[PDB]
Amino acid sequence: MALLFTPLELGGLRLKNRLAMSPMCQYSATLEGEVTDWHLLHYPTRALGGVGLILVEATAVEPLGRISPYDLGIWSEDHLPGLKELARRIREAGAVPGIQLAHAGRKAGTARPWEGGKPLGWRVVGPSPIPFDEGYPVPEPLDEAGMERILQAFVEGARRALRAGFQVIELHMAHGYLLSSFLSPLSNQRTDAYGGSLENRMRFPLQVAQAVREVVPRELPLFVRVSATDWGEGGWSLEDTLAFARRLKELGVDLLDCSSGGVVLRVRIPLAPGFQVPFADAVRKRVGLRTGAVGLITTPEQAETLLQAGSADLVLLGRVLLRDPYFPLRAAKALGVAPEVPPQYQRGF
Amino acid sequence: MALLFTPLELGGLRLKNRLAMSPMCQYSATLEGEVTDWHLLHYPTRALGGVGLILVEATAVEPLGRISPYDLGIWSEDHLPGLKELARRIREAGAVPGIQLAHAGRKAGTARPWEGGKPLGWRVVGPSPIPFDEGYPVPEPLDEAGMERILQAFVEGARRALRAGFQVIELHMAHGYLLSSFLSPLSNQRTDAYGGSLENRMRFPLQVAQAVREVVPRELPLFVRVSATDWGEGGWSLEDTLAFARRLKELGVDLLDCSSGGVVLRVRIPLAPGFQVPFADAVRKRVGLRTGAVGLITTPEQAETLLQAGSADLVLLGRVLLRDPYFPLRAAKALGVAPEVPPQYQRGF
Amino acid sequence: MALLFTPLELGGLRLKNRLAMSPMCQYSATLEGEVTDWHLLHYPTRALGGVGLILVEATAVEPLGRISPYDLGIWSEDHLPGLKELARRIREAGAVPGIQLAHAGRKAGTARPWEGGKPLGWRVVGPSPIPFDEGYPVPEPLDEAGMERILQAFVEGARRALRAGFQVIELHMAHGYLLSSFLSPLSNQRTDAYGGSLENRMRFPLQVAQAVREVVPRELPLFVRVSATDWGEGGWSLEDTLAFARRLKELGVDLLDCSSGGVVLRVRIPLAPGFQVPFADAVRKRVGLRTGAVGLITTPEQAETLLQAGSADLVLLGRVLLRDPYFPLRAAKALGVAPEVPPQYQRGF
Amino acid sequence: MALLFTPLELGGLRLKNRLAMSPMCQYSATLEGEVTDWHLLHYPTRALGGVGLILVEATAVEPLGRISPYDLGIWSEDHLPGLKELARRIREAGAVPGIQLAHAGRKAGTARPWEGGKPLGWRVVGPSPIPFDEGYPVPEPLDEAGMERILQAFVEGARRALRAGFQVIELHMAHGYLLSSFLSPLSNQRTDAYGGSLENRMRFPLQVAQAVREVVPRELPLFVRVSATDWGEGGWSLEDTLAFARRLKELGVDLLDCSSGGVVLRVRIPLAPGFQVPFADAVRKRVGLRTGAVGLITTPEQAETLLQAGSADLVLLGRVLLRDPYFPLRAAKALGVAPEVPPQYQRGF
Ligand SMILES: Cc1cc2nc3c(=O)[nH]c(=O)nc-3n(C[C@H](O)[C@H](O)[C@H](O)COP(=O)(O)O)c2cc1C
Ligand SMILES: Cc1cc2nc3c(=O)[nH]c(=O)nc-3n(C[C@H](O)[C@H](O)[C@H](O)COP(=O)(O)O)c2cc1C
Ligand SMILES: Cc1cc2nc3c(=O)[nH]c(=O)nc-3n(C[C@H](O)[C@H](O)[C@H](O)COP(=O)(O)O)c2cc1C
Ligand SMILES: Cc1cc2nc3c(=O)[nH]c(=O)nc-3n(C[C@H](O)[C@H](O)[C@H](O)COP(=O)(O)O)c2cc1C
Repeated sequence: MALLFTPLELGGLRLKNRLAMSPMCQYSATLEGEVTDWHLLHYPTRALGGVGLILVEATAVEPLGRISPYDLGIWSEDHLPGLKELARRIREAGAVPGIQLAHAGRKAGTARPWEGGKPLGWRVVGPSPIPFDEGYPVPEPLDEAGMERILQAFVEGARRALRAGFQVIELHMAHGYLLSSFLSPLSNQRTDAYGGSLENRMRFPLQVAQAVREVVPRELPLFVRVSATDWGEGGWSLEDTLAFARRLKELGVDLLDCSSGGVVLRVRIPLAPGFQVPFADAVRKRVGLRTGAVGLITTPEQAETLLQAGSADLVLLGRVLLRDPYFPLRAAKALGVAPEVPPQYQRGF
Repeated sequence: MALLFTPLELGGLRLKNRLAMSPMCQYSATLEGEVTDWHLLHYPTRALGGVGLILVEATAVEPLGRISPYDLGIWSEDHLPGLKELARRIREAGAVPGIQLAHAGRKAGTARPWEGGKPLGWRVVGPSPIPFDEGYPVPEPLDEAGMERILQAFVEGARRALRAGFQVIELHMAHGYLLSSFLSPLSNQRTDAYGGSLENRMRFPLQVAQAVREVVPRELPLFVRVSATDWGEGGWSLEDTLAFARRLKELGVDLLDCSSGGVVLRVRIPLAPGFQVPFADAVRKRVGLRTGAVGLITTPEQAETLLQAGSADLVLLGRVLLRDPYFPLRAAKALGVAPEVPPQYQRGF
Repeated sequence: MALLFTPLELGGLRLKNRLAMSPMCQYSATLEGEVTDWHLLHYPTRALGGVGLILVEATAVEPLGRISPYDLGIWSEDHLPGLKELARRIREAGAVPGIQLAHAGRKAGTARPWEGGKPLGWRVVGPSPIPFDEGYPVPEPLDEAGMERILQAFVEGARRALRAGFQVIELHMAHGYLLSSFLSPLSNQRTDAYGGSLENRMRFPLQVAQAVREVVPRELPLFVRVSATDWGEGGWSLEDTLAFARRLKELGVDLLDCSSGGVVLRVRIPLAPGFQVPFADAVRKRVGLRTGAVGLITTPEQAETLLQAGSADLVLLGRVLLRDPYFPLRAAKALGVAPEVPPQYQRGF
Repeated sequence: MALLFTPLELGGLRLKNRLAMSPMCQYSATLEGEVTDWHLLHYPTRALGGVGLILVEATAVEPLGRISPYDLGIWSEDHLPGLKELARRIREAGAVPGIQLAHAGRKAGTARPWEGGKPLGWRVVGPSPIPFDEGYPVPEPLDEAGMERILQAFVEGARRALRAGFQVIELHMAHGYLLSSFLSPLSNQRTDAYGGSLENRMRFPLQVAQAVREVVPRELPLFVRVSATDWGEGGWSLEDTLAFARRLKELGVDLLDCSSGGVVLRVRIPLAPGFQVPFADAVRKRVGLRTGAVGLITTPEQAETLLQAGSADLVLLGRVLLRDPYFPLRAAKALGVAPEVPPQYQRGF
């Protein structure tokens, strides 16, 4: 009896446990956005490490939607060989391969975090002409053709992702990037049908979700990651998230990946173990939409407990899998579950 | 920001953190129910260990309500000097002293667990003439005068506890003992006003809660511990617990301590970390009564997460404090919280 | 097969395991040096925690030999009732009671560490008129009658300790206190028979060891604690410790407790797990005298390994038992050894 | 101050820390002994995991010297491309690549451990016609031409290893395989110059060591792994190991890797944390030959402690790196050492 290691039915899939690798940018792609040797070592290692699902890092649906010049990309058919080999190796190592589709919006074009992370001066786009912070380029507000172009890029990115062998698609609608910035009034001050009211701010994000859902068969889960709150005064709140989650549920979205923050910088975030679990909890229990919990989950007993409480269906792990890629194998034993480990390693367990 | 070590306002008290020592029978009293040297070492150790609240083990309100011949008792003024010294030493070591008033019902009169735990053949009482299991005496069904006698014993037990300096009173209405056995239909098959319907099965337990609430001033929390489910087919369920909780809330009970099981033996209990947290979560969120979570909570991150999720207001620890009495001190440091340790020990932290 | 939990024959005793509580000043005695309620809780807690031996903190053989005005003392028959109760409670909780006899020398008369730790200006004594550091009183150099007086105080302290029921006696000859300061040339610049050469600097410490050995029966181990090095240029070194150890062995000392430092302040101490184990290892293997290892031992595997290596016969734990008094109970389980825990606690293991 | 993470000078190299990956057969080579995708994921993962040195698994110097049909081989120039890519990837991931050269001797030709491990009936060779156990083929005793052939195979294997880019060579002279079986009298009952006396039994093993040393430049360390004891009555003992180690030292061997057992089955091995550390300790301190310690080392504090004690120069880790490949990165932090982690992972530390 450990829910953490009990299969999870999502869409038409059965994940072998409730542990997923959270998407984590590695900033190690080529300038063309191609998979490199780094990702082919990085991701299969965690697959052997025991997660039932790996969500590959934010992958830009167009070059202007990248965070860094070394982000993975999926805007071109020439990304398919590298991406396909990535999903193959993840699957061969025992995990279901998924990928997060993303568009950095007004936060596009920054240096690698360990190279300063400074803006590069790209012609970034967003809902309204408001820069992210000091020194960031002023985003060019999108017109209806621009939004349609990016929507089609998300659609083609999903089609490409499926051709590559990925079986879970997450739309990155969080952390102050393009679609997250349309939701929040701190970054969306538009006066047309796509800003102002809650219904208007959700309009373009829900169009993208609907369009992608239509090209992803029901058997393959479609995730949506959101910042359940932007932690800003008068900004996007949990009640807004619940309203947004109800609409995603009606469109056929399979699971809401509940993160927070990122819309603006100078806001206090009450960091603590499980500090975003209440967001996954509220959505799941008040809307009826499956949720993924993420945020300072580092312990087997902690992960099992939030599942026991009904706060989420899926536990996503980020930083603990950077420093302990085999955490799932050893977590099973910690919970009294015989770990399914590679035969080459059975003598180590 | 670690909710686990943020003070908790309960009634007129401020507990210095959200950690409590769960009531744990020691089977080390005298034959007259007196505090001994064992308790005077056992409990202060855990108060120095850093819990904000210590719930002293099940203390019998009448001799026939004891589990073992070596249970703590509170049926006599003769118990007051030892209980007063116990509360003084707990408080001297930094924790708020509390105590669980109990009546073992049809499970009364068994040997110490490490001495066979076999029934002793007492003239035990219960709701219905049904033995707990093979070899147990058949309970004598209580009449209305008998229930009133035990109710008054709970009232006098509470008054005595307060004179002794205890500031939190918990009523043991869980684990198949007297009041638990009235709640569950597996043990209560009465056809009068105190069995059959849910309202009838709650009647005597609620009468006790109200009578005790009347003699416990508002500043001092009144807890009630319940088996949120008995895990038996057609037995006491979470929905029943919610109904029971709404009635306790109206009576002025401060907090529901959510355990499970113990009513009958041959039931499958899905043990796992936090497996009883969903019961505290449901009561808290759907009734609005504060709850205490307990059951295989062993880790600081796990305990912090369930508080961040809103599943409980208080985390109760049992077995982890038997093997690791200073867990709270080291748990603070693990959460980035400067521990408030005895000056004699600062060099160890 | 876990040497850590294999009995240890010392003198006429059998310690039930190779774990001991290292002596740790509590600064909680009365102004007359009496045992208080603090010690009576502090020490039995660790005996229940599973150590086979408890060495009670440095206990001053004369008022002027105290570190603080709140040190334990043993210079009076008036100390016997409290010390006897301390040993009884330690033994009642399963551990052999031992005690460290001490004389603070030129570091005598300082405030409690959490009360500034500043010197109080006592008429302290030492080998040479050299203050420990800025602000400390200049020690009055002892004459032969003065050393004989302190030697007799150590003898009467040992006799008193034995009457109180202590079964292991350790002589504190480390950490810059009186006898340590005679050993080290950084504190001892005498030109008579008790300074200069190594033989001269060992003379008074060895006289004390021999005098105490004479009044401690062979069945009860006599320990000596030493700073195996003072970490100062041209100071007391490991080779000196080996010479000192050979002399202690010939006198009948049972075990050398190998610490370091404390003679002067401005020295670089290479702190790291097990950093003093090489000193216990060298003494044990090159002199053949049993040794106790101490210093940043915090883990069962670490403690078991140094015993498997033959670096020591006894593992002494200090600060880890301040924050985790039940470490030995949980350490047994971690080494595949069924722990022998109080029956009241079996359900926690 | 953590010796575990202080550079180690060996031969002409400087390893960046004192942690090495012990050689661990993966049984995942082709039937031709070629490196496969498994090793190219398995080994670089541990290199990123932080070890300063990786000793690649037992690699057979001739097909008959293999343990399984899926062992790595080095008997052919066609092994060089795969082996060279393996060492390149290890080095690119930050670790020095080394390789263990081996000959299974009378234990050659067994199935994979997770496929029964049963003998296959190969024409195995050994010192004397004594089978390993029931069902094992009777080894054909080597003649002087056969020993010379295997010696030359070790020499050519070393030359090939160096051509491939390996900078540390270990000769596998332990665990009852060919050269280990020449040392022990349980398996060597020869009546010529290569059995009987200690000098005779060491003869062929020392010829191999000398021959390999001559083709490995002094700048590149040459290790020799031995079973310091066979745990058998009248068998190879620690005193024999010391005599053998003195001769290896005079030949120019850089480090003795101290294991145990494997010569025969039915012997009791006192398994415990650090149980082979006393062998590395005795060799290092009584012979003056650098040693590697291995055997149930799982903890940073444990590893640091045996280095502090002078029991070994190098800590080798086996099974802990199968279940926790990034142990070295997290061990550094546990010891107060800023870990050198890949920039992509800095946010996880
Ligand atoms: C290096 C790094 C890269 C990340 N990249 C992404 C990303 O591309 N998309 C995303 O939604 N979240 C990203 N995150 C956030 C994590 O996915 C996760 O939501 C967050 O770090 C909290 O989870 P954790 O505490 O387990 O790490 C990243 C985090 C880190 C540390
Ligand atoms: C030895 C022992 C005695 C206990 N005594 C009581 C008790 O007297 N009253 C009660 O309500 N629960 C009692 N319990 C149950 C615990 O208080 C707690 O609810 C349960 O053990 C689950 O919490 P845990 O996993 O942290 O131990 C006892 C448990 C143990 C192991
Ligand atoms: C509060 C405290 C009091 C101590 N008192 C003594 C003492 O009275 N006599 C002594 O020889 N060592 C004393 N020590 C040193 C310890 O006994 C022990 O040798 C040292 O702390 C290193 O061991 P550890 O790392 O396990 O704590 C004391 C240490 C502390 C932290
Ligand atoms: C799967 C496995 C394969 C091993 N292969 C080898 C080997 O090829 N050569 C060798 O000398 N030791 C081998 N060993 C023994 C280890 O290298 C190591 O000496 C031993 O397991 C004790 O170290 P540990 O407790 O850290 O695992 C192997 C051990 C395991 C579990």
